[PDB]
Amino acid sequence: TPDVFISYRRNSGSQLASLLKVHLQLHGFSVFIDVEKLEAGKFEDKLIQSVMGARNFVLVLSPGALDKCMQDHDCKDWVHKEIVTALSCGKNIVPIIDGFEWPEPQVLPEDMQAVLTFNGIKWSHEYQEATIEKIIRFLQ
Amino acid sequence: TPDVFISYRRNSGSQLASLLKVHLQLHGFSVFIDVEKLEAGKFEDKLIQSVMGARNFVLVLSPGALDKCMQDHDCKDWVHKEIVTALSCGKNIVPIIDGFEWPEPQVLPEDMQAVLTFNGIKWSHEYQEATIEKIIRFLQ
Ligand SMILES: Cc1c(NC(=O)CCc2ccc(Cl)cc2)n[nH]c1-c1cc[n+]([C@@H]2O[C@H](COP(=O)(O)OP(=O)(O)OC[C@H]3O[C@@H](n4cnc5c(N)ncnc54)[C@H](O)[C@@H]3O)[C@@H](O)[C@H]2O)cc1
Ligand SMILES: Cc1c(NC(=O)CCc2ccc(Cl)cc2)n[nH]c1-c1cc[n+]([C@@H]2O[C@H](COP(=O)(O)OP(=O)(O)OC[C@H]3O[C@@H](n4cnc5c(N)ncnc54)[C@H](O)[C@@H]3O)[C@@H](O)[C@H]2O)cc1
Repeated sequence: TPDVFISYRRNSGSQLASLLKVHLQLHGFSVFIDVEKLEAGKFEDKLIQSVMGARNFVLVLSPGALDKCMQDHDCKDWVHKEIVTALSCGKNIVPIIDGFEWPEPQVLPEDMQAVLTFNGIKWSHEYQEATIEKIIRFLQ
Repeated sequence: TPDVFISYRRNSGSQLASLLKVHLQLHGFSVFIDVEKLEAGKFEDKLIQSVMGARNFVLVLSPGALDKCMQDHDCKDWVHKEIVTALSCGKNIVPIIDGFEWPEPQVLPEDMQAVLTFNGIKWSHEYQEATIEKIIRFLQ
């Protein structure tokens, strides 16, 4: 059971999500990210089980990363699904903000508007070491 | 004197360039990237001398990364200037392609069209360790 689940938007946050995985592994955390740990079988249940199993939920907020979550009333978007799973399990949610415009809560589905109540970390290209140390402080 | 210079477009490839720095340092290379090794003084001379001092020139080709190079015939764009320096010095140029559309040569200034003659590496999100291993094989 990894200590850290990394949720991210494929087409915009893959590089930062991967950078985060490397840094957190180097500091001794067990990390789940799909390209490394999602293996064979029905991925829907493995993803949900993996979020449920991780103490920390690191949410990579790249530009536009929650755009497809909006209007997703049927919970078809996988970032939406992962966030709701983390909220539902009371996980330690750690948003990582990288050029992301904060949405007004009204625009998000009701089942994930609570994501905006968690203290986020601003990714700093210029002070990446310090950003990483802050993330590690946020982790349980 | 760093062995690897990382040239990248700030607004599109800073995360990949950073991920490349972490991996290359872990495998024991001395890396130059501006946010970690460009310090006090006139940056113009320091950048050119840093390109000169590094045997390997790793060019991060993120989407649109060479757009500001086009029609920059007075060589005022800094990615353009770094590529021209590496070409002039006969450096081991290693392009890393991350969703980059290959330009045709005539849209680039004359002094950097030769960058298309160098064998590039495709960045694979799914096989990142294997991508890193190939980059290391390309390094000198
Ligand atoms: C959904 C999924 C699949 N499915 C298949 O294996 C089908 C194989 C199959 C094909 C044909 C047949 Cl006859 C039978 C079987 N496996 N694992 C995942 C998955 C894993 C993790 N999360 C998490 O959700 C957030 C990302 O959210 P997103 O940004 O939305 O990610 P996606 O865009 O969904 O793409 C994610 C990956 O699926 C690929 N993909 C998606 N659609 C297409 C498409 N139309 N054409 C080509 N490739 C596509 C994409 O290239 C990426 O390799 C993160 O937190 C993740 O941890 C989401 C999805
Ligand atoms: C050019 C430069 C500066 N200059 C200053 O220190 C001025 C300080 C000063 C200010 C006011 C006063 Cl009274 C007196 C002094 N130091 N080091 C660099 C630099 C270093 C390395 N490379 C390489 O070239 C490729 C990237 O190419 P690019 O993507 O084009 O890079 P840039 O877009 O130019 O931004 C790169 C960084 O400069 C910042 N920046 C640029 N313009 C502005 C702007 N209008 N407003 C606010 N910040 C700006 C940006 O926020 C980034 O922190 C890579 O290979 C790099 O190794 C390029 C540039």
